[PDB]
Order: sequence, then structure tokens, then C-alpha cells
Amino acid sequence: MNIFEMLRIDEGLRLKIYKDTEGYYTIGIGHLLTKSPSLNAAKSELDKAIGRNTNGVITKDEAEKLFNQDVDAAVRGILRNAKLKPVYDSLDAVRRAALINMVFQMGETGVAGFTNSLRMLQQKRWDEWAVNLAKSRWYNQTPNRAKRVITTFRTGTWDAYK
Repeated sequence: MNIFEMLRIDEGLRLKIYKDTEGYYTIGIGHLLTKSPSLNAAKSELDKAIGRNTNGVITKDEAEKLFNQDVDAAVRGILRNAKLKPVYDSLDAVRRAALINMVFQMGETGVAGFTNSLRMLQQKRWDEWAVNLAKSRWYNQTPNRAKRVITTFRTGTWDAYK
């Protein structure tokens, strides 16, 4: 299983624009179009992204291209972040994907805020770090997923996912 598989499972695959949980415009595999409401606002952005007039519908292939870019980009946000980079480096491979998953869902900034979390993590703490996480808005708005992610982190295994 890998990062790509991981998130594909968590974000699903939609070929036509749609509203997320927070009610945002999205398409593909978790690709956020606009923190706005103008459905046109959103087609424009889709247009800019693919580079074609899409009328709000794209291809699998295209959804996958957004995706790669999206996963890559998270990977670098982490490596550029001063607080995240090193956490990332200290972890094994599964746990890292988990990290990458988080960031994808909430941005380097969002993530790098777990100031506390931050090192328990690095301390090779979990458990305690985990409970902290269950006490967050994040967890409370998408528990299923949050759990699968927290589980993966704690355990350094893909159990939650199969």
C-alpha cells in the first residue's frame, strides 16, 4: 500500500465538481478548487488547472495528474518546513505517509500547529500523541478518516487500511 493508495481510499474519486464536508468546491481525488461558493469561481479554477475549458468535468487521467502534483507538493511542503522536515526524517516509512496524509488534508501550516503533538511525535510517544489528536476539530469533523490516520501513525502499520 502506499501514499497514493492511502489517500485515494480516503478522498475517493469524483470526475465532476463537488462540495466537500466544509461545503467547498472540489473535484477528482481531494483536489480543492475554491474556498468560495461561485460555482463559476470553481469552473474557472478547474479551467486554469487543466488548461482547458472543462465545463466542470474531467478525465480520470486528469484527475490523476492533479493528484500527483498534489502529492508531490505536499512532500515538499514538508521538506521545506522547519518544524516538519525533521519530524518527517525521524520516522519510518509508513508513519511518514501518515504525515503526508495529514498535510494533504490540512496544509503544512495546519499541521505544523500541533506544536505539542509535534514532538511527542518525535519523542516516539504516540498513544499520548494520539489522544491529543482525537481532541481536535479535525478528528471531530472526519472521525472515520482521522482514526485511520491516527491508527497508522501510532502503529507504523497499514492495518487501518485493509
